[PDB]
Amino acid sequence: RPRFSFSIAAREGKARTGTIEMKRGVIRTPAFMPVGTAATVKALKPETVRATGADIILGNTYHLMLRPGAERIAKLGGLHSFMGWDRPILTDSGGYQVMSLSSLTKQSEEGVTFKSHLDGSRHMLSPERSIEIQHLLGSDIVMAFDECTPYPATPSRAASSMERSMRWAKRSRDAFDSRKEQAENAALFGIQQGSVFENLRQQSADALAEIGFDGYAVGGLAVGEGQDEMFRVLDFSVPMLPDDKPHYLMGVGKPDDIVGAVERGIDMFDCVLPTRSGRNGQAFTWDGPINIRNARFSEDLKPLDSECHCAVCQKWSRAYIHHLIRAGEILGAMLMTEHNIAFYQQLMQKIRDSISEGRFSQFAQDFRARYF
Amino acid sequence: RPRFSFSIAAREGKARTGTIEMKRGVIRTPAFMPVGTAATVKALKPETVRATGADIILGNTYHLMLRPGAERIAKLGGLHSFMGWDRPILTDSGGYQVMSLSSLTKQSEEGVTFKSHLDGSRHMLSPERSIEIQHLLGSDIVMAFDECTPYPATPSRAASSMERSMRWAKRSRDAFDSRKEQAENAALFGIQQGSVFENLRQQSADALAEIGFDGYAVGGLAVGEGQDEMFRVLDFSVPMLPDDKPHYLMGVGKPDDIVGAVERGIDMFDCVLPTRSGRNGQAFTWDGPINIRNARFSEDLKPLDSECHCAVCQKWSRAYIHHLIRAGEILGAMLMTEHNIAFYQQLMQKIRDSISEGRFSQFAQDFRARYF
Ligand SMILES: Nc1ccc2c(=O)[nH][nH]c(=O)c2c1
Ligand SMILES: Nc1ccc2c(=O)[nH][nH]c(=O)c2c1
Ligand SMILES: [Zn+2]
Ligand SMILES: [Zn+2]
Repeated sequence: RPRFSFSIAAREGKARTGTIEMKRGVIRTPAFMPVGTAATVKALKPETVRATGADIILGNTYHLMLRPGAERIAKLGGLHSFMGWDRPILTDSGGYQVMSLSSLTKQSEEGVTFKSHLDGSRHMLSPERSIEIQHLLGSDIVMAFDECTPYPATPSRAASSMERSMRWAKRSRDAFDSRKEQAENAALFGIQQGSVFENLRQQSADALAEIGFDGYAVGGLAVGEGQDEMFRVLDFSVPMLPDDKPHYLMGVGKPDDIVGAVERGIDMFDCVLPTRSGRNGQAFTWDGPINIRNARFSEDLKPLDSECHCAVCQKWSRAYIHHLIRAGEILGAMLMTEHNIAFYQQLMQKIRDSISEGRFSQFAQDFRARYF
Repeated sequence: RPRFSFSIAAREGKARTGTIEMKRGVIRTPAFMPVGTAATVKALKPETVRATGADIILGNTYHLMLRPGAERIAKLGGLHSFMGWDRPILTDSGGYQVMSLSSLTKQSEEGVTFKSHLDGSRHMLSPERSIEIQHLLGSDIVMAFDECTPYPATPSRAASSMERSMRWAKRSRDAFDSRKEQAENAALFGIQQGSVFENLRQQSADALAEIGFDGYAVGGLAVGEGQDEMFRVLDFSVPMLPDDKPHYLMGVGKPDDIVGAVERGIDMFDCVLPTRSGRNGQAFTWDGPINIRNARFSEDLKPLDSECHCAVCQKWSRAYIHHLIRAGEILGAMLMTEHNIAFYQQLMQKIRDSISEGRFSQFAQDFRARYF
């Protein structure tokens, strides 16, 4: 296969369905990427992740650079070899989780200095260091290092962050290109910023296209603005990005958010919702989510979802999973996560098929009627 | 298959190898039974438990009678259906864990009254109630309700406990026999008591054989007496039990304890050591156990054990599992437990084959030389 090749097979409105071909595999779009936090997709062996339908997973860079170390993972053979996932891996830049999880962060034009929320150590994450870490991890899809703008953001602050992000995108591009092995085997995605402001989003899209990337992510969303606002921004933001390249909406994963985002031109998604199960007990169904811990499920012999074809819904009842979760058992987390990620992959499949068959709009309508 | 049929295929000294045929399946002996605590073998799907080589698992009654309830499990279709394990299940009586884990236990000739260490509720576990609960769970091998004697024990206290246990064994037998469905589909094992005293052990064995059971467990051991003492007691205790019925050593599982116990006539074992992994990081190897959390394993690419054929040792390195455990990841627990239970099943296989081939004594010798 080629280093990178995105081809759109079908369209309906702003929605697209196709494939991204990479050396390690084919990614069917619209795609949902399960999240591997500390070199692991929570409570699932990689074979189980693949069994659910996933073509690619997202690897958190922040956690990896701290815990085992990027250099260590490289010495061990890379992330794929390390965790046992031989298919594509998109890695974030680590900056977003640095601002959210690290201590005493100091920002500058060079990058971000911070203290680990673990051992209290120090790091200087810059566009160059971020690209290098993703290379050491052996990432297939590398994210440019940017600065996510907090919500709400004033026009001047959103402008300053976006402009810095564009300068960092140029540095990320150059860093990526100077490393021959990485430039020839991996892909680089740029990230659009600009908060909820159209003119800033336009300036960002233009700067990104001018630099040129293999894919374009819509950043700065799913940070507290709400669905109506998120959709409004995507309405004018997605059309600004190059049409022939993948559109990635970072950190967006509620089933309805995904459907609405695909209707607006998004090709890629990632979220912790599926994997962050095992505790609160939320299980997705076509009739909306349910909390398995609720007493009404104690003697419910039916599967998590009546039509889901995952191994969990074939073998275990709501009553059993209810028991496991309330007992704090590891298997409860394993079962809930497998079903949840399976449900998401089934949702992406239904989206891909409906687009290919010119009935996506009808699918979105029917999906919402039932889900809500 | 029959309700119960134990046949010895080969012998070497006191050691025996054979099979126990039951309606739900065949159990190869000597056998190791993984422990399912709250209707689950810690961090493993039942198919994974079977994949390791297990023919039967042990189900804790104490936890089940409290958490989901025996009556509830019966309404849901039984434990097998509930947890997804369709093979034999040996259930303990619940008494041992009542004394170890419950609050304000009050003992009497009728049974034991206690408070749940969960909701602070109350129960009156008696021989009759214990047998009934195991029936409601749909147990294949039912353990008679007894009174484990604390170590150390004075002759008079050991005598009083053993005598009460024998009276309770008679009540367990009668209770089992009066329930037609249970008497026709399940088996009943009696438990020998008597602490470290030979005369008491002899009195216990005689009372048990007089009542008549499908199997005989050696109780009152692995309670703080040490290996030398345990072996000394087994030396004279096992020969007292009927030779043509299985000999079950309860709560014994260290690899060397198992080998020594088989040399003394034991056919069945169970222990939490394999399943209780995922935290401290102990992994069994043919070169003795290792603690994967140790820094020396951070960059060790070799599998947990060089010859173990489990899926974990085929796919992941010590370095990866080291990382997972230290990161507190669920997958670390899943991987460690699968390997550990797989290692135990491989040990039982080596024991079964060496006995069948008349070279068990040599195997025990070679096993210890390397393990220690
Ligand atoms: N919701 C998210 C999630 C992740 C990211 C990111 O990694 N970079 N930049 C972003 O804007 C962003 C937004
Ligand atoms: N080590 C163990 C473990 C369990 C038991 C038991 O369940 N009954 N009786 C016993 O003596 C006993 C000893
Ligand atoms: Zn399912
Ligand atoms: Zn192994």
